[PDB]
Amino acid sequence: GGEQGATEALQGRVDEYDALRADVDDNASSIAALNDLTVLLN
Amino acid sequence: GGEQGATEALQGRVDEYDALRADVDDNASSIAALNDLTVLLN
Repeated sequence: GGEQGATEALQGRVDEYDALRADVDDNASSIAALNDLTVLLN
Repeated sequence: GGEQGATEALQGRVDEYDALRADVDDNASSIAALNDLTVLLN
């Protein structure tokens, strides 16, 4: 454990590197669901 | 630190497992925002 504790210790300090808010999104984009009934009745 | 260094060393080797580009997306899908004005004026 000279070889073991020493060894065990990180075998042969994890440092998370993280990432990013992958979700971009844009749904809103005046979803056609507004002017689809403009003048349903002409 | 026989118990301490040995101990300290990873107490009792972090290996990140990562994930995936969760964002699937499809927005484009000919967003109705193209043929919503086909013949607004009949």
